[PDB]
Amino acid sequence: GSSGSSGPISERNQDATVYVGGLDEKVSEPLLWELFLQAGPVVNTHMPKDRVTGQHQGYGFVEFLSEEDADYAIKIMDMIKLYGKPIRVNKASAHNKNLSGPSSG
Repeated sequence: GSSGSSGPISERNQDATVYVGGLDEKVSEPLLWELFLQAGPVVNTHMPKDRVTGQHQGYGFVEFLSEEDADYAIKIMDMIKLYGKPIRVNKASAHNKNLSGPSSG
């Protein structure tokens, strides 16, 4: 399998990490991990926490082994209703799309 074709590294990456905004109170980091395994090999997850109630701040992150696995997770998990509440998904190096156009010249 392709995961064996190169050695591991400690370094974190914002293109191999996806951002997920609009999370429900029932969402957790272990949920995001196991849910995003459908796109590709998940390595790590992050959900920032509130300083008074300790709950998540309504957004999270999922990190893949490679950028091509993250770019596909953004294709299959965006505008979807996790627990009946719509999530927005993109690269953790970006926020939202600024330009658009046709599929060919």
